[PDB]
Amino acid sequence: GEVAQAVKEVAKAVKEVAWAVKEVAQAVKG
Amino acid sequence: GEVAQAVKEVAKAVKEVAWAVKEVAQAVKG
Amino acid sequence: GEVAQAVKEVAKAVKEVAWAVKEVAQAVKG
Amino acid sequence: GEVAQAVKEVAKAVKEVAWAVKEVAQAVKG
Amino acid sequence: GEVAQAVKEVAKAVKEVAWAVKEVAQAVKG
Amino acid sequence: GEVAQAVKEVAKAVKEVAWAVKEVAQAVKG
Repeated sequence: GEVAQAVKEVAKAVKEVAWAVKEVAQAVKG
Repeated sequence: GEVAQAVKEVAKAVKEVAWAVKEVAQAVKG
Repeated sequence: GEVAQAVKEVAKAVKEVAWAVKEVAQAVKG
Repeated sequence: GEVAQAVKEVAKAVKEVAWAVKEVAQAVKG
Repeated sequence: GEVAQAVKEVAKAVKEVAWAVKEVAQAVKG
Repeated sequence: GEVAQAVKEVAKAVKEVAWAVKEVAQAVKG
């Protein structure tokens, strides 16, 4: 359980990277 | 099982990063 | 415990990637 | 075994990110 | 212990990605 | 052991991402 919860924290952080990359794409378009 | 399922959630989030990066490439080309 | 703590260190490093990507977006906009 | 196989799926997804970043580099150069 | 040490190697590699992204930001600004 | 070896494969792939990001920085400079 404790290991699985820490791994889920990694998944959440990776999703934050994906959103930041989408921000870059929008800045390039603009 | 519980840990393996959480690791698979990380793999899915990483694929979302890959798609966001492809969106940057398309914005550069456009 | 020790494995979970190492995984949390990965999560923190991933958040640092997200902030660096945000800096790229601001540089492109500027 | 099952945890190791899930971790290998993460490794493959990370390689797909690397290729997408290479596409950005080619788009910038072009 | 062996698994925790390998996870710490991932954290170090992620920090190397963060620095490479900062180099992109500097190149854009320059 | 088997889990640790799979985690080391992830670290190697993350380093490949860092190198690809450096390629982007060089393309921007050029």
